[PDB]
Amino acid sequence: MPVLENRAAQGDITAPGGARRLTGDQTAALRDSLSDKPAKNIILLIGDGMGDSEITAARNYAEGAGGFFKGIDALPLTGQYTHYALNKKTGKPDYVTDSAASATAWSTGVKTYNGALGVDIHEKDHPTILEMAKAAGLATGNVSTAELQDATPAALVAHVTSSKCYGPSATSEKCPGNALEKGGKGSITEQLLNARADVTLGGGAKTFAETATAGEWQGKTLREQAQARGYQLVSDAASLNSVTEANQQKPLLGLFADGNMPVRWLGPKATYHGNIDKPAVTCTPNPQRNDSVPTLAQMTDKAIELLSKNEKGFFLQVEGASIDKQDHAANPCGQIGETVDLDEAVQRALEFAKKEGNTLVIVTADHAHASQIVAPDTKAPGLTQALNTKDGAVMVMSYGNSEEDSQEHTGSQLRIAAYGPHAANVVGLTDQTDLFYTMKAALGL
Amino acid sequence: MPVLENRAAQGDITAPGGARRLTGDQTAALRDSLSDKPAKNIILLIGDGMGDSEITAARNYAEGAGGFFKGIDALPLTGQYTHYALNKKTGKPDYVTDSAASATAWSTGVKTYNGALGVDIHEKDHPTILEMAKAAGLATGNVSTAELQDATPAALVAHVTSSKCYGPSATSEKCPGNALEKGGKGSITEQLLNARADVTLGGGAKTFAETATAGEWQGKTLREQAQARGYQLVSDAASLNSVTEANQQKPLLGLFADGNMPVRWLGPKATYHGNIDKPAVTCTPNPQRNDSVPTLAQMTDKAIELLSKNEKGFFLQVEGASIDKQDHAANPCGQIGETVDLDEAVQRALEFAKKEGNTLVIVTADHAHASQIVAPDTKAPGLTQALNTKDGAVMVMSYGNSEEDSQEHTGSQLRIAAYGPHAANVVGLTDQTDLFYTMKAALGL
Ligand SMILES: [Mg+2]
Ligand SMILES: [Mg+2]
Ligand SMILES: [Zn+2]
Ligand SMILES: [Zn+2]
Ligand SMILES: [Zn+2]
Ligand SMILES: [Zn+2]
Repeated sequence: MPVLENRAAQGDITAPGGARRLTGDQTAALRDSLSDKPAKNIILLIGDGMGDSEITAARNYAEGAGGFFKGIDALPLTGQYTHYALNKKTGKPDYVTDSAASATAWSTGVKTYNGALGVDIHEKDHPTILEMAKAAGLATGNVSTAELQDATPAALVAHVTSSKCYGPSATSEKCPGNALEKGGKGSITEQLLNARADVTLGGGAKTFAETATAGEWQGKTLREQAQARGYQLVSDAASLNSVTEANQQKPLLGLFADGNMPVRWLGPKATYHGNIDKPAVTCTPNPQRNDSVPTLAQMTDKAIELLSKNEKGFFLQVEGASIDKQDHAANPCGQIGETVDLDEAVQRALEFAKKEGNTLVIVTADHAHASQIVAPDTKAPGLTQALNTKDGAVMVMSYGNSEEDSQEHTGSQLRIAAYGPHAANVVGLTDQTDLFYTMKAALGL
Repeated sequence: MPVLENRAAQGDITAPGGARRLTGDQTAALRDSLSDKPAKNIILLIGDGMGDSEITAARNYAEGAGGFFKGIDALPLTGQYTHYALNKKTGKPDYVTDSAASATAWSTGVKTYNGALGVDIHEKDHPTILEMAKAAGLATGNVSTAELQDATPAALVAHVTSSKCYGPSATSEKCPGNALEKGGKGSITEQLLNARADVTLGGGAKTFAETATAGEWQGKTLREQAQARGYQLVSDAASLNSVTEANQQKPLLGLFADGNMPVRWLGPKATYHGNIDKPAVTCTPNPQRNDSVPTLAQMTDKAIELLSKNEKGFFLQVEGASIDKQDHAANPCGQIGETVDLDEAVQRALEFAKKEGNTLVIVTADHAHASQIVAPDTKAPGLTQALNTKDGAVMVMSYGNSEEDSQEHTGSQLRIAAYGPHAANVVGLTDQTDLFYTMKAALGL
């Protein structure tokens, strides 16, 4: 089963045929990309807020307009999917999802209301793909550059009526029906610990310093609970690297930041008339990010390594979470940098999948976002920035959909791409909830 | 070769699985969708400015979030393609194309600068796919809801250094190298009459009132010239319908409006804080549109009827031009109405292609645009509007990339979809110029 090896511009983009990404007919290559044998493993990679615009902008800057993402762009089977949520009262569509309702959709196969994690509009719990994988004897992995309590990772492990229910205090206040001391299953962090994926890697160390109000581990911080329950805790690159096994006897929990993990690139925030009155920007490495903090690729590496020891197979989710957060912050360098960071993780995933040959790799986003690519001389009403790209030309980005401090999600359908067994099920128009049923059928759960 | 029959939500979108668009595994159907036999015919349908956003907004409004465009969404093979232009001075990428540069890319296989038609950055002419088709004995059709001099239909039949060169007068002023009296090939309209497609249908009667400055038909209107050269002129739906043949002896020229053809739906323009200050809008049919004006689907139908008589095959391009024009105008109803208009035309194309069996249908856009779907309570700096959708819920659209009176194109990659022989060549990441080569190779040109 082939990967797309090189769909860069093949020539002189100014000459006839020089911008072509194809060197010949694709019918045979695509025939060869279609198998309905069982997936042994799945790797799902989510660029949070990574719409087609975010992919294009990132490619334009980092690789040139005619360049090629050896990870993101390399998956042969592509479609567009819909990620609309539901209004909680009416059950009618709500055309722009948040991260919680969208992650709930691919992870349980039920649509839900903005802010819901692993529950439906009736607040009824539904099983997640990770829970099902594990129940079937599969190894399970949950990796993110966000706090692990954030919606995308949390959706695989927690069932709560509001995604703000990070730890015991939040939960008692905002999700009283989920609060442990009220007879509920507990906060997001408490539920994550109960779920006991083999491998869990991200930020969100700070919520683990809260103490439980009830239950078996009442009166201990959640970290202590984790330790008392046999988890291996690591906090940096070197300690992650040292881990040699992860399973149900010795699950791995990696906590790499108090909150979200730091982004890799620095650049200024976009500003009003920024493309006109401020110089073109070149992104630079983020000086506030220590090399000791593992990258998404490094996290993804170790996770594959440890999960792949399972004879029966694994489920792994990997989230480039700060594409979204930097898009909210109108920061093109931040956003682009996190798209590049995700492309690196996709590369590791496909290289693994290629050699093993029974692994379904999926790359998409939870919803679209604000950023747009506009003409260099645009006079726009929102925040803009000129950037010096790999091509040696200026690209302007625009953030035009919020007068408040945060730019907003958008509701456009967006790219979903796949490689490997059952990848066909991503092609054409689908819904985010199909992804659940695709993964479930692929793994035979 | 199957068409996607029904990818609407399959059940109760509030219940598990109810929002699925798929009813089972797609590997078989997709395999059955892959053929490398020759395309006898090609029907290329362009929604001008119809990015994924535009598709989604139109689906949400007209069919509901979980609805299904029986034309647009029914093509089984899907990918995302890049449409960047070139800076004429540098030859480097210009990340946001106009309609002229993009149409030149698929019609010719060469990238070019914004505003160029059938010429490269050096202002050298390159042959178009329609010209090549004609050369090989195939029937040729060129259909648009725009002025026939507008960029998209013009790119098939005209080679000019500026897309503004509608007729003799503009050409002498702005493309003196192309001016007939200066020894050039002529204005866009003169070159369209030389190209002599079998079927040409659109708007743009105005420029035909001009008289030529030189050549055999000096002093005659370009309308008189068309008639002196054996063209059959039609002007409304009944006259179009009564045409029984179109060929090189009697080429068909349909001029249904003085400028662009009138749009199908009316609604108010989006305004600053429009979603907040103005009630939700319901689009209505444009009561100023005479029913004697053929719709795009009616023009498509007649074109297919006439072109399909050629035993060797045909090439037909069909453009839903006013998606772009209404997006520029921040008019959600006009925009969505034109996307619905296009979907009707696509259904005609697919219906023909399914029975005929050797016809490749391609549906895409020239570039992306401004419109975004945003949360109903968004407070945005640009122009917004709340719409009452078919779901019985409010959608808000936003136009946030220009302070001037035209909303701007955007550079995001966007959906391309195909059905029929060689439709594989649209899947994955491609470039707009690959489409040229795909069409060329499919017809053995
Ligand atoms: Mg997230
Ligand atoms: Mg056009
Ligand atoms: Zn998100
Ligand atoms: Zn967000
Ligand atoms: Zn256009
Ligand atoms: Zn335009």
